[PDB]
Amino acid sequence: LDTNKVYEISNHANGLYAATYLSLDDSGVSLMNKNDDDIDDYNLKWFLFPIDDDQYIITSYAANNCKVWNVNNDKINVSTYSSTNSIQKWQIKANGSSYVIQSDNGKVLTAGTGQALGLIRLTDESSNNPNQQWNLTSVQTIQLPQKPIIDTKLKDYPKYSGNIDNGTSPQLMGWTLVPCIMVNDPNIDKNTQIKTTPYYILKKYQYWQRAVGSNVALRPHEKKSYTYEWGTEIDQKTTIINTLGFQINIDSGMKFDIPEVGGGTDEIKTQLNEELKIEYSHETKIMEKYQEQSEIDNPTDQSMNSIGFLTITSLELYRYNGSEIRIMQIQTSDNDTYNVTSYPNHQQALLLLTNHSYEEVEEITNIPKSTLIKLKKH
Repeated sequence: LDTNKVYEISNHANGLYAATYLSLDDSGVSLMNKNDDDIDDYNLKWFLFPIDDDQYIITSYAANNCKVWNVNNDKINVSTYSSTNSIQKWQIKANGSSYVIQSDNGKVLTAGTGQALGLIRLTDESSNNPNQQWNLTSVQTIQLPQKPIIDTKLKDYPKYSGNIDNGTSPQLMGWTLVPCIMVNDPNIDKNTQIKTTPYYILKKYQYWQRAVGSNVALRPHEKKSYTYEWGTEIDQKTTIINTLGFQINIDSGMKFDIPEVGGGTDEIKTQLNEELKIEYSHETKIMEKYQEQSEIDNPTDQSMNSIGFLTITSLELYRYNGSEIRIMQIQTSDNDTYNVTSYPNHQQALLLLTNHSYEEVEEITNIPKSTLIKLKKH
């Protein structure tokens, strides 16, 4: 189904609409006649958000604090979204001209009859029960932010000219839309949130940046030990975990948490993996700030300078109101991407030697032939 619409949901058999009481935040869901004398005290508007595996979350649209349909003992009420609560997940299955609405528990939405006319419950699906068929009527469509051009290849890390850049420019490597119900945005109310920014934009940028501590000066014929920093200096608790319900582990892979406030994004993890190209973590340790011991060897008779780069990943989340408003960012660096480069560039010299002569390389790199030979020696 389209998930950028506000829908009314009505029963095929009895023509009544699914509704909550506006003034009770934890309201049960009932069936009301759209011309009832008190219809203005109910909400009939529902917003569908898509989650993994062709399922949906059904959200009270700017009513009941944007709580979502929630099944308890075969009855439906609206409760705070929880990305770890299976009883809030739905399947909506086309069945001729209507739809069957099925809970994660396998039962289906059913209108009561007779003394129970007006009631809605979950029960077992029957062969053909008009009371288990539902119509979705679109009453509003919200135009969504358009996905921009995404890069697929990270530019090379900088090389010495002997000057060198401190990094490269951020490239957008992934972009995806996140249901507002899965976003804890403490600076806006939930009802205003769903009306103005029902989908947030989550971007992933990558680029290279100099590793702090990695600029090393070497004299002739010496090895020098050093340490560079990597990881993140950002507090994950107050940024990504409390906002989206996930953390970045030492692996640079993502790990899903139950946030202090908010429902989280556990139910869209496949979408995140695929659209942001972020691996699931294989570690248990959250990324912090680290120092990797390393060594530079200069086996030549000339001095040398070295510096290292890391691939930075920046995850940034934006409200979208006709423009993007950033509400969260975190940058991390991945020690498995560490690369060093030198001046004079011994690595470029050895590579050049695979299809150039010594005299040619000597000319290109300014490195003497005897050194070129020493270099090749190890």
